[PDB]
Amino acid sequence: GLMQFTLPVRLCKEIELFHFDIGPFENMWPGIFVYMVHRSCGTSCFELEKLCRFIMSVKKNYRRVPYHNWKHAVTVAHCMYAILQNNHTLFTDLERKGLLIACLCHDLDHRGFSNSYLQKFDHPLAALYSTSTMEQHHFSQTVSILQLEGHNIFSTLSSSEYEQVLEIIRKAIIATDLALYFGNRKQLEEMYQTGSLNLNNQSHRDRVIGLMMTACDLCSVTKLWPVTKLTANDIYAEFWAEGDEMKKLGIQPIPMMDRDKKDEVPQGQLGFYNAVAIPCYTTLTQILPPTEPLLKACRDNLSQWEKVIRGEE
Ligand SMILES: Cc1c(C(F)F)nc2ccc(C#Cc3nc(-c4ccccc4)cn3C)nn12
Ligand SMILES: [Mg+2]
Ligand SMILES: [Zn+2]
Repeated sequence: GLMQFTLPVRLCKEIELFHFDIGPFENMWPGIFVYMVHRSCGTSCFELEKLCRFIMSVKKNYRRVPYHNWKHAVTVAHCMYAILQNNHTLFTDLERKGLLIACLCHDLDHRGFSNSYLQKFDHPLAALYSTSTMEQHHFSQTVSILQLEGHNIFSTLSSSEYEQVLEIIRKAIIATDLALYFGNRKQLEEMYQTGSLNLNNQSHRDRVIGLMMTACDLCSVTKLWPVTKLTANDIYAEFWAEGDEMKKLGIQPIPMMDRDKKDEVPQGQLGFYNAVAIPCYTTLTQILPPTEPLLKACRDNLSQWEKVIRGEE
C-alpha cells in the first residue's frame, strides 16, 4: 500500500530526461516501468500484484529478435513517460493509464518481419488482417493477456471506462503502423497551421496521441549518438534477415533490406531522418512545445550521420 519503487540516484534523475537509456540489466526493466506508472498515473492506478503479473506475461510474449523485443517495448514506454511528465495537465486519467500500457504492448509477439513480408509470404495473419497486419495482431495479444486470470489491471474501471481505455490502446497500437503516420502528420500539420487543431475534438486527440506513438516508437533516433548508432545495428540485423527471406521467396528486396548494400547505410539513415524522423518531431514540437528536446536530439543524430558520410567517422 505504502510501497514506493525507487531507483538508484543516477537513474532516478536521468529517467526524467527524454534521452534516457534503460540499460543492459533486463531484470531492472519491470521495476523501471512500475516506477514510471507510479509517478505518471499514481500508486493507486493499478493493483501492484496484477500489474507485476501483467508485465511478466507481456515480457514472455516478446520474442528474442534483434530489435522488436522486450527492450524496445520498455524504451518506447519510457519515451511516452517523458512526454506525459512534460505535459502534465494536457491528458485525462484514462489516457495516462492507457498509453504506458499501449507502449509496453505495442509490438507484442513481433517476429522481426514487416507487414509487407507477411503479405508476400502469405502468412495466416495477412488473411485475418489485410491492413496494419502486425499491429492488429499486437492489440489482439494485448486483449488476450488482459483476459488471463489475475491479469486484469483495469478491473476497477467502470464498464464504459474499461471500453474507453481499450479503445485508446487500440488506436495507439494501430497508429504505430508507420504506413499510417504520413497522412496523420500531414493532417496535424494542416490543422495546426490553419488553427483548426482542437484538443476537445476527440478525433483531434486521437491524431495527437497517434503522432506521440510514432515519436515514442522512433525514439532510438533521439538518444545519445553511441546508443543511436548501436541500436541502428539491431534495426538493420532484422531488415537484412527480412531481405534474405525476400530472396528465398524469389523477390529482390529493397536496398534497405539487402545486406549486399550495407555500404549505403549512412545515406539511407539520412533519407529516413529527413523523410520520417525530422518531420515527426517537428510537428510534435509545434503541437506539444515541451517535447522540443526530442527534435533537438534527432537533429544532433542526423548531423552525426552526415559526419559518418564525410569520413569524419
Ligand atoms: C533508425 C530507425 C528507426 C528507429 F530507431 F527509430 N526506425 C527506423 C525505420 C527505418 C530506418 C531506415 C532506413 C533506410 N536504409 C536505407 C538504405 C540502406 C542501405 C542501402 C540503401 C538504402 C534506406 N532507408 C529508408 N531507420 N530506422
Ligand atoms: Mg510495430
Ligand atoms: Zn515498435
